This record gives sequence, C-alpha cells and structure tokens, in this order.
Amino acid sequence: TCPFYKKIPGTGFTVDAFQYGVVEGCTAYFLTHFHSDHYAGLSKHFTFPVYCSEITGNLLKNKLHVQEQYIHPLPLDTECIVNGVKVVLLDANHCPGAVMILFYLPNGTVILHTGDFRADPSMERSLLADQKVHMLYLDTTYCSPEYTFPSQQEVIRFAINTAFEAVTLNPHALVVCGTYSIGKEKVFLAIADVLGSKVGMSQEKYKTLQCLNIPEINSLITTDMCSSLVHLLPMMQINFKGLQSHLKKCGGKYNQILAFRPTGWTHSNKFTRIADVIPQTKGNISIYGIPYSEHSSYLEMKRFVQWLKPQKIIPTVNVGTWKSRSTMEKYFREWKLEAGY
Ligand code: NI
Repeated sequence: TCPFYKKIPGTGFTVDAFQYGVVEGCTAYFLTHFHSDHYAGLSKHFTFPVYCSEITGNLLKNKLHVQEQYIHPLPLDTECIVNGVKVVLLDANHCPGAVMILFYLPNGTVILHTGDFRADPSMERSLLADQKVHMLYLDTTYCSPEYTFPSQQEVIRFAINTAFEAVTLNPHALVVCGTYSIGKEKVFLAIADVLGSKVGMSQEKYKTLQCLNIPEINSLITTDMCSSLVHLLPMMQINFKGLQSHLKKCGGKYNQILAFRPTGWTHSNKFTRIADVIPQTKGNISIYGIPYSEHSSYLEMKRFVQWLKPQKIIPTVNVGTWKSRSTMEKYFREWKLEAGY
C-alpha cells in the first residue's frame, strides 16, 4: 500500500510509487530519477504512463526494457499539460536526469516535489521565482546541523590534485574509482581528463553512461581496459582484497593503486577539513573516502526553504521513526520563526 507522502491530492498522480502494484486512481506515474529505491518495481511488463526526463526515459528503455509506448519524456523549464493539469520539470542538481516537479492544481494550490536534490542559490532564479508554493514535498536526507560537507568543486579540486601528483611521481600507478548507481560521474571524468586518459569500465557500465547525454562522451570513456589508466569498478570491490585481485588482472602493467570511494557524509566530516583527508593504506594500495554529496547540506536546505516560504512541508526521507519526525518538525519551526513566514 502506497504511503500518503507519495500521493498528489486533487490529481490522478503519484511520485516514485512503482512497488505497490496498481495504485487505485492513478492515471500517471511520475519518476523523479533513476535510483533504485525510487524506480523499485518498474520492468518491461509495466503498462501505465510514466512521466520523466529525457535521460530517465533513455535509462527505462535501455536498462529496465520498459516499452516505448509507456515512456513519456518532458523537456525541462517548460509548461506542459498532463491529463488536464499544468506541470513543470526543473533540474534537481542530483544525478543525471533528476528533476523536481511543480504541480499547478485545478483548485489554485501549487505543489513542489523536490525528488532527491542538492539545493542551490541558482534555483532562486528558475521558474520558482514567479509564484507562491503552498506545499513542499522535501528531500530531508541531511536535515540536522551535524551534516556538513564541502562544495562539489572543492572535492573535485582535491581528487584531481591527489591523482595528478601520485601518477606524476609514479607513471606505473593505476587509479580506480568505485560506483554503484548513476551520479557523481564528475569524480572519474575530472581525474581522467587531468591524466590524459579515457575511463575504462565494464560493458554494463558503458551502456548506462551512453544513456546520459553527456557531451562528447565517446571521447571520454571506453570498454578497452588495457588502454586506460583510470578504471571504474563496483563499489563493493573498493577494499584491499578486491583491489589486489584487480591489480593481478592487469598483467604487470601497474605496481601501485590509488582508489577513490565517493561516499555521502561520514562522521570524519565532523573533525576534518577536505584538505587534511588521508587515505587507508596497505602496501602498494591506498583508498581515499571523499565526501562528494548529491544531497543538500543542512545549511543549503535551510536557505532554500527560508527563501521559498512554503505554507506546509511534507518530508520524504527519514520518515520511519518518531524521533526523526519530531527533530525535523522542530527545525521547520525554527526556520519559519527566524525568517517570519
Ligand atoms: Ni537519489
């Protein structure tokens, strides 16, 4: 049974609700992005209309095999009518293809569903500038003040400098980057660009990247592992055992691995600056955990919400405990009293 925070009142619409079977009254199923917790349930046998971005629709067709007749891609930043209701898709600053959805209800209420997002001041000059929002369905993944992390640009500066230094000292070092979903592609693309290399990967990962409309992608990636000195591997293999095993396979081409694990937040964020990050090392293998987030920090979230001034907030993450729900409600009330809405 579909929970309330996935239903859009006054419509036949749901958001990210494919794991509940046929939802009573649903005439259109929106999908915000191609992450498994949100697409859970979609397959080639699905026969209801799915509304999404172009990039998400490429992934549904090629990776999940959803038939073409049920995929409805919409352009961004464009007023569209769906089943008699005006909607707009906005860039969510999350992974490739990720959107927020603005719903203009027949009764005059305006609803914003963020999907998953990383709030940015540039969102204050989108189509959100133009009118009032009554209800906000909010990605509250990091809604607590302990959740701090640097800008994505600082994190990429750290990774590029770390990789370029290591490989210039040792031309026989290999760089490896972990992945388990779409998102965070700038980590491996920026490192391969500074090293003058394509990124090597499995056929399955190549296929996924080929769905993402990245400019000049054919110049940037390859399935020929041997020609490349930046390899992608599944996140589970990013440990001393998995990496040892990988170095064996390269036929004595390399004598050192430097590996990156992009995580979300970890408690080593509470004491250490990005500049001061050190790896875990065993012999000729070193592993860096780097805090590259595609979700809002607490401060970015608070700024967005204080600017938007919604009348009501419905959290979409951390909703399963009374303690989480109570904590989040307290911060919403602080924010509202501080800003005066
Ligand atoms: Ni996500």
